[PDB]
Amino acid sequence: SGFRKMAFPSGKVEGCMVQVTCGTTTLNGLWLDDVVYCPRHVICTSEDMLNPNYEDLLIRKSNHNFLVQAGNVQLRVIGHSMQNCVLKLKVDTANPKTPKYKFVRIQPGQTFSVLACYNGSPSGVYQCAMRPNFTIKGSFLNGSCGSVGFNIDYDCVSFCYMHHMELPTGVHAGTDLAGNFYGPFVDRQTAQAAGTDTTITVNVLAWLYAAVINGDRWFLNRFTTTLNDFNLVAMKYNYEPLTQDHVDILGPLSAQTGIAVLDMCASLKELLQNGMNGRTILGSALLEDEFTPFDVVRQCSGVTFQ
Amino acid sequence: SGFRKMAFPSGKVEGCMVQVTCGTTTLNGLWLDDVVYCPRHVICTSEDMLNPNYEDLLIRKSNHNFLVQAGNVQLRVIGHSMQNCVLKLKVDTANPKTPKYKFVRIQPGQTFSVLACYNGSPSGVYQCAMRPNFTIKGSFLNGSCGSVGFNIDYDCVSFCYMHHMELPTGVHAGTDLAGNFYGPFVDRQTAQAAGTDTTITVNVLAWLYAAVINGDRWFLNRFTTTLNDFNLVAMKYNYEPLTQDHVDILGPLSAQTGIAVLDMCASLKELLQNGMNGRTILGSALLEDEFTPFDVVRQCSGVTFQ
Ligand SMILES: *[C@](O)(C(=O)NCC)[C@H](C[C@@H]1CCNC1=O)NC(=O)[C@@H]1[C@@H]2[C@H](CN1C(=O)[C@@H](NC(=O)NC(C)(C)C)C(C)(C)C)C2(C)C
Ligand SMILES: *[C@](O)(C(=O)NCC)[C@H](C[C@@H]1CCNC1=O)NC(=O)[C@@H]1[C@@H]2[C@H](CN1C(=O)[C@@H](NC(=O)NC(C)(C)C)C(C)(C)C)C2(C)C
Repeated sequence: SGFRKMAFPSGKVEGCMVQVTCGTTTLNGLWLDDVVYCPRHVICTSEDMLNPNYEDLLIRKSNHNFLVQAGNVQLRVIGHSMQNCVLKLKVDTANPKTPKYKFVRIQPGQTFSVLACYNGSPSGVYQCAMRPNFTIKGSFLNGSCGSVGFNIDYDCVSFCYMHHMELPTGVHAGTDLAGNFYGPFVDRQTAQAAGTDTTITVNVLAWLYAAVINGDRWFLNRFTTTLNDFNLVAMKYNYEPLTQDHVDILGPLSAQTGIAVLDMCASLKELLQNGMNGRTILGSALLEDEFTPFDVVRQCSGVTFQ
Repeated sequence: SGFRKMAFPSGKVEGCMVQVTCGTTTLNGLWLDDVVYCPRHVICTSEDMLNPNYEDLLIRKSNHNFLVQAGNVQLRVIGHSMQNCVLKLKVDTANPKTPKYKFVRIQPGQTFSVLACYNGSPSGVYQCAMRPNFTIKGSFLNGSCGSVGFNIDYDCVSFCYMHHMELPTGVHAGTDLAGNFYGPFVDRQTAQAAGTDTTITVNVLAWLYAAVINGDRWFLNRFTTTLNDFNLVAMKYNYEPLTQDHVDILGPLSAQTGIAVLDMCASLKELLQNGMNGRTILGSALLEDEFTPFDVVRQCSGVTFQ
């Protein structure tokens, strides 16, 4: 037993991290087969970032302008293209450590592991969720651009995030691995603000089920609620609406614990209305919303990866 | 910016995990050079665990009784010895993925990453602290024995923990990699209880400095305190005593933020006495004590590993 914010084992991704240097800009790239993926603002300078035209900027580049370090081994670029906000550098060497992989654009509420990197070297790994407002509450310092977020599914790495930028509120914005930003953000230094965030209701419910699986039951009650009446209370506390689809996803957890989903909604309702009154759940004095129903099942049942 | 429970990148350890099977018992082992380390209760049975005599038990074993799977490759055992509560299986093949490594017995309050494993396959990675009562609040299901905890220091993996058992309170106990239990625990099914835990005071202070580095300042005050007067309040809230040595360790963080250590102690005092009053620190509504001063500096300055 026990319940922890658990990241996926990061080794499959560690073997793909490289350093990309162009001009005065150094950041991380992702080396898969013979392509290195990295944020396109690596071709910017200290005065380009205000409103750059990356198409002009890139047409003025030569392959030899791109320094890619894979450890103590320099890779030479033999081609380059831009795809949305990512730059793709074709190198003459295929990464022998390339894992089985996919690129996936995730929905808000979904979680993933972030391998924070500086200068192509991994620094740490942690679990994130894509917030409803398409930011992530990460831990990123200058130099971390190009670090990626991912999930692992049996033997397959599903890359879903590459880091680009930090918003004035201390939260983070980035793209999928095809270079499309999550949310309304753009890779230019202009006024941008996250948008009001909300709590991921289906995830909170998943985590309450995790608590029950693990022996916290103090927050349960004998009441039930309708989805409609629950959502009326959720909206008041700035929770995302719970859909019948969410209810269906919570089926397995509801079945394993014997607590009907709408019964758990009644518990969340009372927790929202009364607070926790000095009690904790799974070591938290807040309602935790960065575990998906799948995360809970994986960790409470012990799924692995080869 | 941002502050997350960050684990070390796990790849160096992933390449060392193997499955050890003896009789009806399967668990994880750690393959370094030509030795596989694993908990000695792999030689027990369903009726041995009540009060086994591992010396008799092991003298009755043959090398061929030990099935070690390294992926889809069976390793044959050519020797075995017991060292305290770990079993050491000499195999005929040195692990080519053996990282640079050390075995270290850590002090309570120190943190480490746990690579949770089942059947030799990594499941996830998370950050733990060794509690003052020598338990860890982990996430461990049946089959996770032999999973290891570690730190990484530049290129070197310092192994500090191997998992053995779960206590009735849902917390976990294990050994160093030389097989010595942390705390008073023994690997036999007899009444054992953790002992009263306490909060790791120097770590809470580190985390308050992390909050200041990251822009939370609401909990600061103009007061100061003496170490003596602070410790009088700490003892009342079941906090570990703060030593002058702890104060010295907090020097770098105090210097970077400009907040004297004892000034931060005055802040913690008021937080203990008044609570947080519905406010959060670094996304927590509890005082967090599983970040060391070193953890804070590493994450707020961006140290990597090759
Ligand atoms: C990233 O480019 C990097 O690591 N590069 C190494 C040279 C860097 C990561 C940032 C730095 C601090 N925390 C992070 O996550 N990203 C950027 O520098 C990014 C690049 C410039 C400006 N960038 C920012 O993140 C800036 N933020 C904004 O300007 N945000 C708004 C106002 C536009 C919304 C800051 C101020 C943090 C440098 C571009 C967006 C192209
Ligand atoms: C571990 O042996 C394993 O994974 N083996 C695979 C077959 C297992 C891990 C445990 C299981 C649940 N959570 C965990 O961390 N450890 C043990 O089974 C361990 C072995 C037996 C009994 N063990 C326990 O952990 C038991 N706990 C106790 O008996 N604890 C007290 C009362 C002695 C303090 C439980 C009840 C959890 C099986 C021995 C200690 C040798």
